[PDB]
Amino acid sequence: SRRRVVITGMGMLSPLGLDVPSSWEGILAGRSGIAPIEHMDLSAYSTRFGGSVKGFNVEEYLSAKEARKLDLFIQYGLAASFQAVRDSGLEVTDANRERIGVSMGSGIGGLTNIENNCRSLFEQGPRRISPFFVPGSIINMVSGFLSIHLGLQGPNYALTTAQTTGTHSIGMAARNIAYGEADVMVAGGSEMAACGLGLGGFGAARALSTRNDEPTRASRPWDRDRDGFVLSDGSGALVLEELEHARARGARIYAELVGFGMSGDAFHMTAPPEDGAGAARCMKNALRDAGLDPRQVDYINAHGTSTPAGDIAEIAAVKSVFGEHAHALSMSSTKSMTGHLLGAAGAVEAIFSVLALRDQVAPPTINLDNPDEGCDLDLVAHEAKPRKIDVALSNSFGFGGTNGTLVFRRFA
Amino acid sequence: SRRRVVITGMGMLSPLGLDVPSSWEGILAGRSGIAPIEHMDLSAYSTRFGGSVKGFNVEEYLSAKEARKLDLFIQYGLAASFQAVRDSGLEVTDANRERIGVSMGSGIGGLTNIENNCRSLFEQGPRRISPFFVPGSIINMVSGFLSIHLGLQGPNYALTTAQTTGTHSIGMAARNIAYGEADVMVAGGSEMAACGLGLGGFGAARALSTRNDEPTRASRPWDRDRDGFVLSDGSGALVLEELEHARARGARIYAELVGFGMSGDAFHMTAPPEDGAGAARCMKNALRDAGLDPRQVDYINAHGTSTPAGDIAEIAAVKSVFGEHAHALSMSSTKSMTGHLLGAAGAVEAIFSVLALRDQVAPPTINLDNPDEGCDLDLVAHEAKPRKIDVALSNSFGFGGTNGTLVFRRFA
Ligand SMILES: CC(=O)Nc1cccc(NC(N)=O)c1
Repeated sequence: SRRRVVITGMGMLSPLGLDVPSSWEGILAGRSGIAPIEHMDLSAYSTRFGGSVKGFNVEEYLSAKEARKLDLFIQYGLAASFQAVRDSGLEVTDANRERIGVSMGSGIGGLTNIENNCRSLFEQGPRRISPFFVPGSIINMVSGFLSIHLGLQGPNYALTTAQTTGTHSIGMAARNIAYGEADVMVAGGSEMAACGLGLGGFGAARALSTRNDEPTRASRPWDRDRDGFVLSDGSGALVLEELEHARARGARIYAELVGFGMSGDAFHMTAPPEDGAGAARCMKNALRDAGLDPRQVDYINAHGTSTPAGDIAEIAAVKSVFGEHAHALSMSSTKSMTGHLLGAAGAVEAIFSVLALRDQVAPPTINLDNPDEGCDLDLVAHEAKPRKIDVALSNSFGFGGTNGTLVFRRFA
Repeated sequence: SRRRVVITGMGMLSPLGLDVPSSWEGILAGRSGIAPIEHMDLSAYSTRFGGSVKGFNVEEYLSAKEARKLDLFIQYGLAASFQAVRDSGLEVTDANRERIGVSMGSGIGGLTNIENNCRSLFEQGPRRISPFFVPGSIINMVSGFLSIHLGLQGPNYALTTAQTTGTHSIGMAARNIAYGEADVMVAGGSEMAACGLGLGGFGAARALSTRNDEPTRASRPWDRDRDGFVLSDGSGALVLEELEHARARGARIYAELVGFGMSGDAFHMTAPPEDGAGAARCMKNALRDAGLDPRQVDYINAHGTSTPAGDIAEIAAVKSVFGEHAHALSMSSTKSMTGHLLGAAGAVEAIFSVLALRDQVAPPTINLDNPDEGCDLDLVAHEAKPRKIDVALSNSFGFGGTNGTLVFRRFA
């Protein structure tokens, strides 16, 4: 029967730092990780900025010989995974290696690599395609390479559910442990879609902020002057662990994962429904899964992408799920500071949600100068808000009408 | 305790046919779907052949306008999914739509779309990238588009575990139903990687058969003259259904899904370990999950890719799991006929495992003219073998050492 699941380790690369504590300090100080992109010429592009990981050194983790074969999304995935496993204190042994798996996902995976090899194919010929093209680019190889490096023989898989990937990865990993398929899972996501096809593709859909002259003010969830999301890069990994297993080894427990919801919108390939009906179904699934009264929810880490339709749909969904309690909880979008890490969004945001529980503080929504029509909740505008938080919720929504909710609470 | 899961609907595109009965007819006849690839310049490539879907008419499923927005891999997934649902006779209503979900996956995703958009990007710049590039290319859009078309509001996600995708998708969909998270799931996978990037990428790793002179003899699992896998395209979808729900509406039940196994090799990025230790753990996990003794297994649909290391690893693994029963079971590779559909391999091979149960026949391993050293099992060489089949296994072993096993049993 269903076992309980706690968080014993976390790891991160974000536009705000090369680990969790450095990223969290930026979150709490309301710092932007958004800047003009330096790693390519974007003068032909309508969007020329985003949340880059600054000063990442893959040789802190892996030999340059192996790193050369791997897309940045995999490098980012392994970095955050190695941080999480070390943060857990867990020792992999012959006695437990079959009971430790990994579920690290990505929305797009190795787009930079596929682009670079596409360039080789068209400019030279197929003889110049890397022998490492396939294993160095496909989405399941964060899970693959992590298992090879650490000797993890448990369930080994990857989700790809677009901007919901991190939330789904973590939730389904928790189910694996809940149901006895594993005692430990490394789960989250990673993304590096800042290449020509990535910025060009989101640019073609007119989905991205074009505020090139003030990139730090571009991401403004629920602000009336918002004009699309800011594309960001990085990784979040969490060590999920069966409660008694964690207790038995004296693990430090950050928080308990008590609820997981999924639901499809079945509305539109890319647009959310204005009323937030799919997000509402998903949160209600997650709160019932947690055995909670919705009034127990203190803090929501919103999806909060800074799109016109997305932001308002989320207000509608929260008001519909929480009624008058929608005015008592605190909801913020850390995307105001990090931008939108796509498949890694749910992973870093799950970590920020856990850290809101540890430090009893709601992260700010920076740049919320003029809340839009109907955006009249506590959105923690401008400055972090210290407050009681026993129960934190993290929402993700994606293309395909795919929805995910994680519910975390303090563990005593 | 756990709900029982049955198969009520199947759909397929393969190199053997545009549906299940045409495909299955080819399988039992020992027909190859392998031929030189047409309408594509492979002059500079070391491999010029594979398993194409011949004569696919997407307008049987979608408007020309909707189909223009979607990669072939998505078109193929949608075709299989629509066939499977139609095959199941299921009626979606307001009363059940929240209990019907989708998990359709892909190993490699939208290479053909990425290729054509790269052409435009390098030649003319980013302003010629399609607006539908991103949603028309990402792996979760088969689940997304299917959920929107049929109004499915259940769990909506997509796996990507390389050549293990289809097996994992079906297995995890079955878990969703068993543990009460859904009553119906559409699950499987699709693949169209017969582009320059697919043929080039696998060709650069020298993973492909280069037997251009006799394409139909190229895929020869366990034969001493095999020289790598044959790249194939298509889709498999199954309607998975909770038994009481199936019985209540008078569903036709093909077979019961009784066991699902996952494992990681934690060995190498593309090669299995010689003794197939990971595949052996996976199969043991699957049988434990089914509450079955290895002696009860009658038929195994092998991974059987026709790679030197892969084929021998699977023989070691079966001999280890099945001891004195290893020769009594029949094991065949339908990849001898279909080639390797990568992420859709596990989906179409699940369907072939179910039909071996329905028709009491082991499909052949064609081209097994000279079994290699140690390949002395009943590999059903050349011709289909009528026999008793109560319990059928389907194995997938993928890049990153990710393993999947499905156990199907006769239902009456
Ligand atoms: C035709 C022949 O005799 N030899 C040969 C040798 C190397 C490369 C190729 N061409 C290729 N597309 O791989 C052909």
